[PDB]
Amino acid sequence: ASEVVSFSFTKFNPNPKDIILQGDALVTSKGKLQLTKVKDGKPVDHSLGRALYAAPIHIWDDSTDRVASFATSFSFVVEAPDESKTADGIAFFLAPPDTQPQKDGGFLGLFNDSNIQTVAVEFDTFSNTWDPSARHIGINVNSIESMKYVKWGWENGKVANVYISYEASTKTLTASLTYPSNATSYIVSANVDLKSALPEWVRVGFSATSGLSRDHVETHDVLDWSFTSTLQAP
Amino acid sequence: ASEVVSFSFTKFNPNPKDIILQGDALVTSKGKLQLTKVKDGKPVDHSLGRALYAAPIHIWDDSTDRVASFATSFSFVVEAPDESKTADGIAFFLAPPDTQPQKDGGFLGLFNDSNIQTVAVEFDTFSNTWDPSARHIGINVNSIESMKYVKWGWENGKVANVYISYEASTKTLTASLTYPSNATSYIVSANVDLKSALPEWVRVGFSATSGLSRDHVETHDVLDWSFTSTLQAP
Amino acid sequence: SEVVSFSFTKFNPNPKDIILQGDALVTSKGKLQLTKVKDGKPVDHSLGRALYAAPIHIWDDSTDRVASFATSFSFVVEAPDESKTADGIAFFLAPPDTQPQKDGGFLGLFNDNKSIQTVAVEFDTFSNTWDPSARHIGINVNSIESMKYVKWGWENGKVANVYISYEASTKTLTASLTYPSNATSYIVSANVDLKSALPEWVRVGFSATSGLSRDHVETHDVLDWSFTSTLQAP
Amino acid sequence: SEVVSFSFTKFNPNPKDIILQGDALVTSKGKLQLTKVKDGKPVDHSLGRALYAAPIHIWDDSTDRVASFATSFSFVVEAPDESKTADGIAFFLAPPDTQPQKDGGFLGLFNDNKSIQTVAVEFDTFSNTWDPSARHIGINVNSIESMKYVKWGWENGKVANVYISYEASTKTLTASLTYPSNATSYIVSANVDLKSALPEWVRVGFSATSGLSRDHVETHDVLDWSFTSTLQAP
Ligand SMILES: [Ca+2]
Ligand SMILES: [Ca+2]
Ligand SMILES: [Ca+2]
Ligand SMILES: [Ca+2]
Ligand SMILES: [Mn+2]
Ligand SMILES: [Mn+2]
Ligand SMILES: [Mn+2]
Ligand SMILES: [Mn+2]
Repeated sequence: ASEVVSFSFTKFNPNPKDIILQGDALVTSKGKLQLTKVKDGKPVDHSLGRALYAAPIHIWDDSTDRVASFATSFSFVVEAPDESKTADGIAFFLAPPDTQPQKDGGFLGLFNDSNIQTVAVEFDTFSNTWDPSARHIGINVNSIESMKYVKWGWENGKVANVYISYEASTKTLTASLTYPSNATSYIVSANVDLKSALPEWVRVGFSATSGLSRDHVETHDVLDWSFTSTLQAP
Repeated sequence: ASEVVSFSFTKFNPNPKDIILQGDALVTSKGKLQLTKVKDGKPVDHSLGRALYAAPIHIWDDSTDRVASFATSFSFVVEAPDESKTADGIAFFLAPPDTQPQKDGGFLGLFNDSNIQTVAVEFDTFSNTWDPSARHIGINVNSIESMKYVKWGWENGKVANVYISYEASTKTLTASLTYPSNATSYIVSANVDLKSALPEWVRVGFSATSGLSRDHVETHDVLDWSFTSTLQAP
Repeated sequence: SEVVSFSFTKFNPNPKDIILQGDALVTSKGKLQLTKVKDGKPVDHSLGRALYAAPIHIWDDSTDRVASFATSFSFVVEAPDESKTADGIAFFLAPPDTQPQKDGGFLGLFNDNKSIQTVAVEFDTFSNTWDPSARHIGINVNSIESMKYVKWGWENGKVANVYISYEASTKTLTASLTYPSNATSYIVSANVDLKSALPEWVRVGFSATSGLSRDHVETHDVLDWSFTSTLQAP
Repeated sequence: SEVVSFSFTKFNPNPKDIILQGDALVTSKGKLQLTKVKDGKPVDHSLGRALYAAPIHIWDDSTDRVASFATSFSFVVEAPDESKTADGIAFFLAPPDTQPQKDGGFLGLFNDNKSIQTVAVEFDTFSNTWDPSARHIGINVNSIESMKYVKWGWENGKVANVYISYEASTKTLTASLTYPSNATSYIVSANVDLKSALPEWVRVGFSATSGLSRDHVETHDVLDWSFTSTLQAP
């Protein structure tokens, strides 16, 4: 049996009824998903915002031994008043349908220091204790510490085009980022067992936090988004 | 700007988290959407069940003057112990996202005698006072009385393949039904202004009722379903 | 699994992915003008066909796969005299090296002792000896005589929206025509075994002819076209 | 708007929608074997290419449209001697009447004084005079010398998953390669103006060559392939 879901937005409607907005997240009158707070054109500290697609996604099925393959593309911008003081980052993620925002700052709204099923591809702009020294793209499986990462030449206020795919038959999760402005790209892949990492139905979407001090502030804006998932026989 | 949503199920999972089940509706362990009650292999009277896709669908936008085109296919079966005593019918419909079940029997769970924004394509098995004498396929715009209908040679317990499309630029809503078992088909079309009939965001899905007397009973089972909607510039 | 899909909202003049035959041409406004027009008028004795450049794999013996496909297109037949129409337009599948066959009533598809492999849906505007009395939408399997038909109320000069689908698992071919100006619709279906009518690979497209008398002339214009075929395990 | 999409999970032997050139063939197991193997061994001096039968409309001057496209495929290069590999495999776009050009290091794509229109992503296994020192994934615009490249750690006999996309609005061509056995990935991007490198219509596909010495031999097998292109108003 086959179950396929697809969606695509070239720009978000300012009152998006098929997106669950959490924390500080909102859609601007020009159709930008602004995950973290912006006040008089400036990003604010201690901000956390997430946004999930309304329909839960069937990513595996015990009854029938199927596991989903999926892919997603999106464009985002992280713009910082000071390039030397960037925090904390933006992620694409999958979590249980009732998922709520979790700790702020370096925990990216995804994880906490207290409990969590979430798989995430993170675009981390600040080196915490569990991080490598550089900014990086990471693949995260039920932990804020990445299972694998690649160093990331972040370009302030430039559009980044991301493509993420999961191939169920090989358990391979791949994440790429490209800046058309200078045609530079980064990629990372990992072997991930979605089936032991997540429940059978998840919601998908984005999460981002700005830094916990006034001077570590940046935007996390998502400009568009496509997603497709197929759950079918092995 | 463009917003596109697609989904497709070749069979429903018995605990479908992306389907809102209402009234008596359930999914059988073999993956049939059984809208109305079945007890020891027999359909029960006074049953009403509906099922909606979890994500609201953006069908028009005042801000930008877009109106969606959409299409849907599904297969259904209506099986009656007595061919001379069939009631009441099954429909595909669009309604506001918070839509709840409405009156039973000939009102098909869609409309009532008390208030309703709903557009529906109905497969009516019993001739009420607002109906033509024969069983029929109808196009319904905010009323249980159809705006147009075609006579319908219902085939007891046979699979019916339906295709419904809405072409926004011509405001044309078309509904077809085909029985592969005897290669017989029916079609009806109508001019419909989705924009004045419905709010900007709707949910879509199915509704069905069995008759209000013990002897007017039939099943309303949906076997599979695909849906696609595109909201883009004129 | 092999899937092919293509979609044109209008045609490019000199389209390299369409094989044009006989008189067919694409106009500067992007219409596929299958039969000749000069000054402003359709001309007699014209025949034109257009096929998509890629062959389509419609069945595969080595794996017992049989394709399901769907096509949609919109066409116009304009006649200077309503009572003197000929001969019609058809969508068809034939072997990839298919060449134009008889003009006039044979629609460029067939011939009275050749054995021709071609499956077509015809929109016949002139009642030949082998035709029913009125204008008709017919399903034809390797013959100009239709295996099933439905009476067609042709609308002069008006856009017709056509949808054709073939469900492999039931061998059901369905053809529908809707005039959006009028919200008037017609449908016909037949059990057709593609496997025995046609080779494994076919070329799909259109064919039309104008009458063989100077007075029985009409245009046969295609305005858009989308096609999808899937060859998968049953 | 013109969209074309095709997808093969394996190849049919004698595929009528693929133009095979030089030594290319499809095996009974459904592999696209671009270079010759006899007994069990890859043979020297082999060249094979395969193109999809339909030309693809990649730009249109008359409307200032430029296509965005994406392709994914998985390939294997197996060598009996790890230290003696040549020459490589490439995905490419060229004019529709494209014919095989030089063997060996020219990959069947190029030639040292012809002016050849061909855009390619190459997976080069042998360092010629114009190449960097190591095995490399290169972007090539009408020359065998790559405009940009990234070092490629080839894995002998292992399945590589490739994704290539071209974003028209930024003229960004990106190419990624992932080994799912290893979860190891590589990416390279370049600004490429398709409009000036290539004609309006192209044929897409693959080309590969084995070394010109008897000792520098390897296979070049393609296992699947999906392609989508959209030509739309900017
Ligand atoms: Ca961090
Ligand atoms: Ca009724
Ligand atoms: Ca005729
Ligand atoms: Ca080389
Ligand atoms: Mn990190
Ligand atoms: Mn009714
Ligand atoms: Mn006829
Ligand atoms: Mn090279």
